[PDB]
Amino acid sequence: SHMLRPVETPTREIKKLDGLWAFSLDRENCGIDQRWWESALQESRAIAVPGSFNDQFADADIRNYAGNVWYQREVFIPKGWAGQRIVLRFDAVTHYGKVWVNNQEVMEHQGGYTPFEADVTPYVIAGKSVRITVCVNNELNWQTIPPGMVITDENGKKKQSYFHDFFNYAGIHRSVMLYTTPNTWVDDITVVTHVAQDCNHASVDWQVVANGDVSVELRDADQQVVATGQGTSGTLQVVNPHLWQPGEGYLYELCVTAKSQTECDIYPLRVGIRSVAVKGEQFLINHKPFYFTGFGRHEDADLRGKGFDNVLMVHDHALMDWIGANSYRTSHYPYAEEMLDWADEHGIVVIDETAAVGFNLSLGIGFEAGNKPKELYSEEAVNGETQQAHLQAIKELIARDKNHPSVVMWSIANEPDTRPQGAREYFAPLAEATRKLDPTRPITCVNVMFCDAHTDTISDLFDVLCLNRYYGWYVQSGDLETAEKVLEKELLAWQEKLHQPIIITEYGVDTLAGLHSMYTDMWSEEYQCAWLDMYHRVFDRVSAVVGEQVWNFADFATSQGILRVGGNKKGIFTRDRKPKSAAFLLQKRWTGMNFGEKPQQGG
Amino acid sequence: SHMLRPVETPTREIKKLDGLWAFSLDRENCGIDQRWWESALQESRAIAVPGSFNDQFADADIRNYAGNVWYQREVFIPKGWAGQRIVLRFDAVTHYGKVWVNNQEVMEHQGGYTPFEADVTPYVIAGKSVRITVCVNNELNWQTIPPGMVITDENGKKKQSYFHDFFNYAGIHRSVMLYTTPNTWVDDITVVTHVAQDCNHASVDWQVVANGDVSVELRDADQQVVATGQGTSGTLQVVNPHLWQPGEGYLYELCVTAKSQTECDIYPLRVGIRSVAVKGEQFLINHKPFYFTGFGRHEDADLRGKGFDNVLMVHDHALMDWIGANSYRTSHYPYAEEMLDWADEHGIVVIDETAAVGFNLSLGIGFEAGNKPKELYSEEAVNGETQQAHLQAIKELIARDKNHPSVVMWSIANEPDTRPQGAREYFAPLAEATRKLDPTRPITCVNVMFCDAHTDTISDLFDVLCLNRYYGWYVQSGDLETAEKVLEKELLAWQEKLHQPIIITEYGVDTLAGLHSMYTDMWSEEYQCAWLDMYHRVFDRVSAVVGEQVWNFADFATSQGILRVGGNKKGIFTRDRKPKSAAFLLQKRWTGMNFGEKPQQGG
Ligand SMILES: COc1cccc(NC(=S)N(CCO)Cc2cc3cc(C)c(C)cc3[nH]c2=O)c1
Ligand SMILES: COc1cccc(NC(=S)N(CCO)Cc2cc3cc(C)c(C)cc3[nH]c2=O)c1
Repeated sequence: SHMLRPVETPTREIKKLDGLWAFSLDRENCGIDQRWWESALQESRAIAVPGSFNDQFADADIRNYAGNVWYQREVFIPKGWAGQRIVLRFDAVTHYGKVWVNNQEVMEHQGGYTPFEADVTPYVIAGKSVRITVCVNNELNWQTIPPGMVITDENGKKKQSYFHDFFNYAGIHRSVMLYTTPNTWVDDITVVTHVAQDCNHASVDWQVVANGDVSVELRDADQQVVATGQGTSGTLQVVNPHLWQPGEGYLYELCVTAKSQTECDIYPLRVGIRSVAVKGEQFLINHKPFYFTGFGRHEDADLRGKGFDNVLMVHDHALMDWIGANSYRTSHYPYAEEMLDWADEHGIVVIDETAAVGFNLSLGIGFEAGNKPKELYSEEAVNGETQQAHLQAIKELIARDKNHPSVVMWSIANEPDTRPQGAREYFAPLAEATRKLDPTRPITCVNVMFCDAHTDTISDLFDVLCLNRYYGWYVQSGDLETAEKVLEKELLAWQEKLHQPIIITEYGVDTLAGLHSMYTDMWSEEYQCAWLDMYHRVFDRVSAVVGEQVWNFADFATSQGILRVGGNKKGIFTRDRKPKSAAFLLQKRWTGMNFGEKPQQGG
Repeated sequence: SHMLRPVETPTREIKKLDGLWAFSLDRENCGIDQRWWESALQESRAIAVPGSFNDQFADADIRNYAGNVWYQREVFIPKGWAGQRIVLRFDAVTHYGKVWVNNQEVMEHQGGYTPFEADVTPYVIAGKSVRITVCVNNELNWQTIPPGMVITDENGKKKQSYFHDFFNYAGIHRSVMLYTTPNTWVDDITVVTHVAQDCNHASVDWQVVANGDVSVELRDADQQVVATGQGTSGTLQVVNPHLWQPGEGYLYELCVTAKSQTECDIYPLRVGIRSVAVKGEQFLINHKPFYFTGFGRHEDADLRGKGFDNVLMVHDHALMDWIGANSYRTSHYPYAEEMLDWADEHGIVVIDETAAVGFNLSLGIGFEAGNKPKELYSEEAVNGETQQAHLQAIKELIARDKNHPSVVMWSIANEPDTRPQGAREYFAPLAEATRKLDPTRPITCVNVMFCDAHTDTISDLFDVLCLNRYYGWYVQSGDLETAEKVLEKELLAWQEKLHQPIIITEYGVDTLAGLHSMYTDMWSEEYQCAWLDMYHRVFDRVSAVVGEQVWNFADFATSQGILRVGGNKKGIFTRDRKPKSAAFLLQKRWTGMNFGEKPQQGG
């Protein structure tokens, strides 16, 4: 369906993020049968929203729980909301939600990183209290967007396994809200900026609408009406403009009016005049040779999970700004939109990514019981549904982020195994369909190191080359000397194979803060520094390398294992954001360069 | 004025603690000259509210700033608020804050820890958008609670100095909000709960109204009307009751209605039926001797400073519940009211404390010779004005917290130097005023160890003896054998001197997580364990000891010096809430006792 980011004019919100809700586990899965949502959850306790449920209670049994949990809370609908449109919206519900307003089932959602909403006017009465009950599921299976497998034990209980690193946080991770609309209402919008050698340029509106006529007006930074359009379906305004750029990120505001003889609906959609596409081995934003810096990130932090948080947000960006990141990627799931609004506002370049992670079964590291399906693409394991579920996941992200100028690229998935058979048959359609959803931006699929330049059957189908590489770490462990060869050899081997522009979307080594070594070896701070030094030395000797993003901005939490010391320790910063000695090395390189500019194959 | 906590009944909030606001320093002190409230702030970066401002940007220069800062933000008055009393309320602005609505100054408050609100209807238009500038100031002086001394070097660069441990974090630490009432509205309520060997009793009630007749009903847990009342400023209700009790804190709800001829107002006040009194050396709750366990805590966490936060609150409360703590003291300043609602609901016992720490010029770190007034109680230093600003701090605190059944006593100050004559001159009238302000709870003043049983001049004026003791650590360093003899001799001296109940409100040692030692000496986890254990042996020998609150729940940021290794490490938990091994020691001692009940002098 249609997603529009709420803002506040002929519409206003009660955020329900007001944190404390009633909470409970349903270890018997008797909750739907016993119709829990008709009265107050019993045996509950306070929980905060937004945040993951897992770590709020310091309890392993809750942390590793799998199945359904219940959220409940009450809330007076504002008196002024008349006969108006009342709309309940969740920015995310991690993995799956079902919603009961008093007794009315109003909503259902699968996907954990994108919004869903419903018109609730008929079971609500403005000026009165209404119960809100949410049922939340955190289970993953094969047609799910990260896939996974729930093993039920003989003894009654579930237990989740899956194929990615990062830990399976679940819950209401983002803002909920009740919001208000006129019965005339904008409900969809799309916008495209074309650029021309940097002198002048044009933007297209298209806009689905609740019944009404659209006056479309584009405003200055200073609110001077410099673009006007008529029509409820389409326009193009060719004004000679001020562009969205990386150092600075200028933005226009396109108000959107939908009219009836009774009503009016007014919408400001921030807009960045920017063009994105690839030319040969170059990446082009406003027809310029960019160079990417920054990291893969996660939504992870002590206590809250992947739960959204303003302070955290403000601090991390301060940190990225300081250290010279111009860009980052939404590692392995759609992030809360606020990050993107900030990126636009601040001109930060974003490779936007779907939750399609862990399609891979070789990854890995198993001393344990094998199964585990034999064929990756099978009706058993990655199947028809799964391509369809996956398709739907790509719609939504694009539905949400097409209008965010900061997004210069889409990412279809991260590290799928492309050595098994259906791997090109699975990936070709979605690659086509992606561009049929948005042809304004290039599209990639992020590449695991064992589908290497001679074995990977999928890369031509995409526009840019996104590599995750560990050459001294998982292989050649500890050996910078031979690691540098393999890496360059393999970067050159990609350059000729595909003659595409190359970005390393993951390069990094586990490092324990405070571990220091005169022998400069694995897990030491010094080693991280030497290893990043080297990867760097090597992108300076390759023309096709136009992007660099460090494995992890900060240490995050993982599934429990032998290869993870209390989590992934590959952060430049610790989880509480204290900088490892490598923050200061990246500091120099990233602020020493010219903005958006590769070195002189040296410096 | 009158302070009631906003809730949603006829009443309605729009949170606006939506926390993205604009922000900047004022280094040359131009802000009030150039009427900054009049135009949108310039050179202004995004900051999260609520939060301390110091830590969100990873910048030492902002962190250590002294002077004025500005928060600015536009908002929408709900169209629905038509005939409405519209109030702008700030839960806290740390130290002083001045507020403009669009070139209309509406407020000013001095105090960093309690709310201030203004009726703003005539400066706002329902359904339009407003600009709100706050000027916040973080400086301390001899008349501020707490006190301090700004030092300006030869260059005019201000530098704050103060006499307490914890870091002077400042900013808007708690929510801001626009909220609604009718022009007939309850603006103050007061409840006193009485009880007699526990079978049934009454609640006196006093109710101040904005223009109306008042009526009153006591609704049950399951919402049934257990009693009724009429009259305005006076009533009393009798009941066969489930008392509010340390374990569980059962709550009735008192329902206040102010009626005009035209307009109507409704206010729910949670009521816990319980009595609190000292009887000799015992502290009685519902007529039963109670024994406190638990912490002095702070408002502190990474990134957000003293900024309030829901996930953090739910997590620390799971921790204290797990560990067996039945109480705490709002060390050092009034805490977020949310903290007290939680206490109310879960039956946590609280010692509520003003921000009056630092009265002492004798807790210096060493050897920066200068230079501080030589007479503590003098016109230069702690003078008639200070005593006024102190009395004010007491009033504001009690006005806020008087109906919180979780509050069982008021602490007026922490570790004042009571040796200098005039200490008694300064505190006697404060002791007196406080009792008059609330006659329903015991009163205390927390005692610093070098004011000892033979030198202290103030403790006879208060009801309960609360001692901060550090034998083995600041004095007799490392020597448990002799620390233990001195602790016991001193506690016995106090018992015989005053025959009051003794709560040790601070005892703890700095412990670096992960420093382990076979010698069981000073900064190791093993010492923290052995030291608390020695303290425990002595408490169980002394019959007037009626409570124990370990000094720190968690490590916290302090100002820099040679005694604080990046903060106070007397934490039981680290700042990121990881348990030190003393956590399991306390857990065993506190969950092993009978709930609320002093041990039998034995294991
Ligand atoms: C199931 O969730 C988990 C749990 C714990 C660890 C991981 N590891 C992950 S995601 N990575 C991918 C790094 O981008 C490390 C990894 C690299 C790797 C490289 C090669 C060349 C081979 C042959 C096998 C490999 N196996 C691996 O595990 C995943
Ligand atoms: C960062 O804020 C700062 C800065 C500088 C110093 C401190 N120190 C603090 S708060 N204390 C805590 C006292 O509860 C240690 C202390 C103990 C003490 C004991 C005796 C028996 C005597 C005679 C003198 C003493 N003086 C002290 O200072 C804190």
